Amino acid sequence: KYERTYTTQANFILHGGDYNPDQWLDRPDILQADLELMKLSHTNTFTVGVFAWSALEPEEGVYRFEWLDKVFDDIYRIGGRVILATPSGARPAWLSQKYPEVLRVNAARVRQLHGGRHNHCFTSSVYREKTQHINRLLAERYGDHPALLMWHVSNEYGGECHCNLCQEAFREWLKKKYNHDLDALNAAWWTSFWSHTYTDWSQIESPSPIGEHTIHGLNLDWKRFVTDQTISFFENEIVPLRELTPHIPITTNFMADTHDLIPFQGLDYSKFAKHLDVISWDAYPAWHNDWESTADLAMKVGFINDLYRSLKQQPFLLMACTPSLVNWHKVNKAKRPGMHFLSSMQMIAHGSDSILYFQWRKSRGSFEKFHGAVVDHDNRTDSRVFQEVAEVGKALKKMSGIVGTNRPAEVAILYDWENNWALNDAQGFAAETKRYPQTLVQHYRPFWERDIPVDVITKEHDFSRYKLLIAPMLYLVSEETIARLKEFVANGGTLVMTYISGIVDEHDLAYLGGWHQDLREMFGMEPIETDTLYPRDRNSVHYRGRSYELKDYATVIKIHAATVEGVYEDDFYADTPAVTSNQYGKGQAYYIGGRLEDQFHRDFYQELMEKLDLRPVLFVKHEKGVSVQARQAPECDYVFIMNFTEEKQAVVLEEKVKDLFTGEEIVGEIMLDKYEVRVVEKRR
Amino acid sequence: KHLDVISWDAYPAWHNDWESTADLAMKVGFINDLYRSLKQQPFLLMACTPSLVNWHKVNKAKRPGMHFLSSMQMIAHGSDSILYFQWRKSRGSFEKFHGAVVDHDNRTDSRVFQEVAEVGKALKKMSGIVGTNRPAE
Amino acid sequence: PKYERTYTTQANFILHGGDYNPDQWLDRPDILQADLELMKLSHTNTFTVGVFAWSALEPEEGVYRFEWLDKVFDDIYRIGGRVILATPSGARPAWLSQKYPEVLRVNAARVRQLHGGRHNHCFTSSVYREKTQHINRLLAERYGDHPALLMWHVSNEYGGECHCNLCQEAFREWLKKKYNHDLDALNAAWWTSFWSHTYTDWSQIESPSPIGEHTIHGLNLDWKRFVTDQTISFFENEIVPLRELTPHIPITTNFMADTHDLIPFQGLDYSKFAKHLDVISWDAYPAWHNDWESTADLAMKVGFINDLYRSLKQQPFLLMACTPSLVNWHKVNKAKRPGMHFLSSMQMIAHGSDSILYFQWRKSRGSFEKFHGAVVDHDNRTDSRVFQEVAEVGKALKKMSGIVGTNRPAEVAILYDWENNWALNDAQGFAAETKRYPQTLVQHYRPFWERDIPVDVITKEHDFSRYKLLIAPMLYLVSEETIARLKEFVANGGTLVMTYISGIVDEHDLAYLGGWHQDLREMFGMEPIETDTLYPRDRNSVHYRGRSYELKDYATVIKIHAATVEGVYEDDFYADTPAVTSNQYGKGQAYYIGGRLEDQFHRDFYQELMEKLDLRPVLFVKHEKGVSVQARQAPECDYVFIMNFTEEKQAVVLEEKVKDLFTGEEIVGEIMLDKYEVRVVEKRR
Ligand SMILES: [Zn+2]
Ligand SMILES: [Zn+2]
Repeated sequence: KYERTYTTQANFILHGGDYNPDQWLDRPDILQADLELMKLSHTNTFTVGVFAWSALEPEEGVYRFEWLDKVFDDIYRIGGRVILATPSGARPAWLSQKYPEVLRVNAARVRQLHGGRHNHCFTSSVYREKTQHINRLLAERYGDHPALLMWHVSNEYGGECHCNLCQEAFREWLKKKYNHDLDALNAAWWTSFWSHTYTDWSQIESPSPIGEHTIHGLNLDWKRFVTDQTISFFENEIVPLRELTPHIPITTNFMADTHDLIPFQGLDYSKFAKHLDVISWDAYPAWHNDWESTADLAMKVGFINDLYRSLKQQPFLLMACTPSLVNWHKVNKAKRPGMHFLSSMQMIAHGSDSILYFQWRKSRGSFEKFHGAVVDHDNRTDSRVFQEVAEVGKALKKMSGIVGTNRPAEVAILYDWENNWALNDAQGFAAETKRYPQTLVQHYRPFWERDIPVDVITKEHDFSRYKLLIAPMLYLVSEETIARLKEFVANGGTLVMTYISGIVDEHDLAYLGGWHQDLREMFGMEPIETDTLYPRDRNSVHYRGRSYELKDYATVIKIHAATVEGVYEDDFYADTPAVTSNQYGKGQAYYIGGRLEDQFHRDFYQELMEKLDLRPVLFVKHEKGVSVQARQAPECDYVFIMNFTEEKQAVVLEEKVKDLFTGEEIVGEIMLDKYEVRVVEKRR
Repeated sequence: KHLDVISWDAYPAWHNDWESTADLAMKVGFINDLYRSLKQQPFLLMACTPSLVNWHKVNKAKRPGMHFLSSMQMIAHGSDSILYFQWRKSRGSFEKFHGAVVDHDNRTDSRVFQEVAEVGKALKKMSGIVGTNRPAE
Repeated sequence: PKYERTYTTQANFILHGGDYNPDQWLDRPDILQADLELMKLSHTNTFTVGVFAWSALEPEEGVYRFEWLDKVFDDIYRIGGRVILATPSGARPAWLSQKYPEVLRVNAARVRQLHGGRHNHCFTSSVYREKTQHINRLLAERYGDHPALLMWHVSNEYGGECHCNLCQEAFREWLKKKYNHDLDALNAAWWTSFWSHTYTDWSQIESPSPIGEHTIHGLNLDWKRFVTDQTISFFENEIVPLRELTPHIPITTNFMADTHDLIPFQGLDYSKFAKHLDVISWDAYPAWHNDWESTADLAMKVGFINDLYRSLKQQPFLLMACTPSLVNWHKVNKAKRPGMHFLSSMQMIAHGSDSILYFQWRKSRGSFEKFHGAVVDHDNRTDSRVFQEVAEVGKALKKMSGIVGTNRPAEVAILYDWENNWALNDAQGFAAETKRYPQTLVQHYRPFWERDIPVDVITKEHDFSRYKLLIAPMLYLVSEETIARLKEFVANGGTLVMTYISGIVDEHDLAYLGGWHQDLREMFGMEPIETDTLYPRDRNSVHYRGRSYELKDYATVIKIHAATVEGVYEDDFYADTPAVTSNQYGKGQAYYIGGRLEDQFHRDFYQELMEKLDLRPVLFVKHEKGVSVQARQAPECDYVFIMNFTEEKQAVVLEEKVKDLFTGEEIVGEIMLDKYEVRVVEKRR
């Protein structure tokens, strides 16, 4: 057990990031300086060619690979490695001008002009041909270069196209999904409503603000198609990569939504993950903002990490972050001294085998010229950003034992992108209080405050290995998923569900005749009414001797065999069941009918931590704001003690451990400065 | 002037947090007094929800007793009908969560159904009100 | 040449009147006859005619109706009035749009507009440039030698842009000229290597768009430059027959302030347009009596804009439009209180205007601006408090002919740059809502306005040498040439003040590399190494002159060389590090302010400079805050305006004995000012 599983051939933590010398070809002095600064900053891995298509192919069929040949050799000579990217992220101007079909058509059916990035038509045969060919040339030339470590396919896949080519592709997709049965499609989408019944496949179109946007089934299936065809585009990209370089691992960088650090909503990453070799993503938390504590934000980062790592049974790769500040936030505030080191260590602690940045060197002009990078316009090593990057680099060098290490969890939180889509599109409840990913984080809080390892999983992930499965607001759920949940509980698993779960099937079709028999058996109860509240509306639930504030949502509950653990205290359903528990088979099922304050989640899950013996990898006594995360090797535990507060923090090491950096045995109480991290080692 | 009878659909945001129930009730009365006065006759409530709607910012359902209250108010201001959208909740698409007499669970046990029954039971005793007007000074 | 008068027109009096639209009342002889009578009673003598009269002049193509305008000319002339004749390109007739669709605009999203509104023509269209020049020539032929003609009013409030195919190719030609047909130089200037945007043919380049390219700053900046240049080109085409047939009739076009907080108009580089005009004119509509600022604060903002537009040509300017009561297009259209109109009118004169002109003379009966303020309301009454206060202004103006042509030299200058405003606003960085570049300049303007010290708000085309003190806040974009000029300015004895987020970028929005420009580093004896952008709730403070001042929005980590540390931060990770510095360079001095501090810092900091450089008002008058004292200077005397921009009575002390301009009595000592009361005062030299 605890066997190491490696994502790449590297036996060291990758350090570096996006490199962009194709912007500096007129400046050989800068290019030479780059190599020296890479040594000084202790960076070793660099992602090259993300937006270099116009530099590789300035005219159609005219190729310039020489500058890239030199970059490969130079990086390798200083002991570095290259993550080679496919350039599909931004088409050259000559391509858009000559082949207009690569330009997107938005939902309002407006054809776009050339500009920006990440905005190609995902159906266009021309762009599929062009991207695959340039990928083939790259694979042919650099495929066996010793510096090549990894493929970085495209850049931040996202967006939709509604052109005629995509409409036809969408129609063929629908024909396959519904086995050419128009009756089945009409039944699934309930198109009898508002006389929307389709009588020919040619009538079906993608959703539009100037067309049809009132059919949930259509909206949901469209999002599914967008994901499938994006993946299709990706598969077309990697055809020569698989042929010519089967041994080189393939990834594409995932995102978080531009807001609240919730999972990217544009693409079903759970489906995407199965086509990748390793998971990678770009993190840009708004550190030092004035609407939440540093700890709250860190908790959100930990949540996303626990989601993206759990997509595979292996470490992930932080493909991008900023060493200081970004350019596109409302308030572009830079990391305070110590914060970069702290955030980097957190990334490692949650399972990253890399600390990669955007950028290496700041672009001199254009949109992201003020985005953070290792090297500022001043070209100085004197910068506090450069110095802390170097500090991270030196730390990472001493942490090669952590590479490949996993970190098993007994607690799982179930997240579903299709559920997120359906719930967001649903007409009902309250639009601004749905907050499905945020609600999951609320159930993630007590475990993060208790340093208990959590996996945030999706439905194709195995449930059997976990003692505790939490599935808040599973509004959309299939009979197959339900059956697997029933099996999970019956075999001894503990399941927690909440208000607005199992309302709808995979077609956003409402379950009829009360709630599904399985869920009713498992939970020993059933919901009969969802009460949506106004911002000033309040209620409370009395549970284990305490009344907890309720907001936004409440559920009227019909009890069968379940035990009533909590009751409402106000409104017309006062003194009726609010929290339930039910023994089912060898396991147990809990239902939380209302959205309650943080303290409820702390106390409720405290009971389960005790009942199920849920413990941290290494117990460290500390106040709130201090996070303790560990990765587990066969011979030892690597534990990160991270102070996400602006205060000194007294923590207590109950067991003797060794500082990974100094080798010093430490035990008992120690003081942590602001943003200070202690990385300790504990032999089994 | 081109219609035989006036009819309208009423969807007041009952139990909101920016005004009293009385204020909202007053506004409902104003609209009723307007649409009734378009002709010299009773009007018809063509649609209202026995519980909630689907398209409000906050879709809060009527509290116990409010539906009976609102229905009686409609009659009082000159409506010779209590008609709902919808009879039975559609299983899918845009208004699958719009209020109806029958929920997705098909139960007469529902408080929505029982109160609709209370209203209809009261309406059967009020046929004398049918056709009556209400002159104003 | 000392304090020599500079006349903008052949008028030896202050112009009073405004936009007159008799073409809306041609079916009303009674109204037109009543106009002249009320004009006399209101003491108005100058009227802008024909601004939107194209359809009245040419109802159908080739069918002209000049008779009504002939009579208006002779009628205004009869009562001793003058005519500011306007070219009608501001609103094309419906037949013109229908017959020549190429004059219609195409917006940024590439949508062709339909006919409607105003000011929305294609500024490239050869047809529209031709038609507009034709009708201008006809006007110049028929009215050029009429004695009532005073000045040309070309078009109306130039603004907006077009993205049609004609404009696209015009933009490409403009780019070829600017970059010497060197596609390499263009790509290098815009840094198009980023996101693989490198252009390989000129045909690939197009104007920015929300559905196209909007992420290339160099393109966005050069596009705005092109919009200005081609607007100017359109203007130059309009005035060809004007220069030819009427070479001695001065030409102007009315400038604007932008919709909110009275900042300079951002649609056009007025610093470039000004050079193509004989005299500067602009339209002022301050939201008087609003509930988010004091009357004094708003008046200060008005003073700033006035000082800016006046300094563009160093001669009196002309208030082309203001409302005698209220406007129609504000969120809250509140009318001026009694006294306020007289007060604001006097403030215009005090800051260099040789005219008080209104929009409009008589209210429109219908359409968009029927509830806009005017001298004559819909009731056609003279009992109106609006009409009577207009008459009060006119009565006062007739006694102020000596002020006509007079200037007001300043020792203090604040540097403003439109292209800097553009590039800074488009930049991805800092905080979008707290950039506030022109508002920041006003904050540095405040201590001098409170001390009645004359200030010129200049642009980089303006000479620097004549000033003792030049303030250049947030000069984010600056060229090598400008830096050199600032260097020489300080070296020769000038005192320069700059702030956070200056000299980051050159005229291509290209970041300077290798730390800060050596010239700036030598001048200031220091260098900025990091800009700290803050959230709304973030706070810091700077210790300076034995006192702490609050800091918001922005701070700057500073590396000291030769400079003297005069202020240090007190919080965060750069606590007890330099925040305010001073440095001697050549005969002069350079100050750097690394943080955005409260108003009281600016008061104290600039008080030091007022003492050190001996900066005094023209005539010192003792008063509390809210009283503004501004002066214009003649060879023989100073005309001093004492204005109460508060809603309470105000005690004021005149030191030197002085002559009241209206009632020629001499006054001295304490004087009591009522609410909104203005005292116009004369001090012989
Ligand atoms: Zn497409
Ligand atoms: Zn055009």
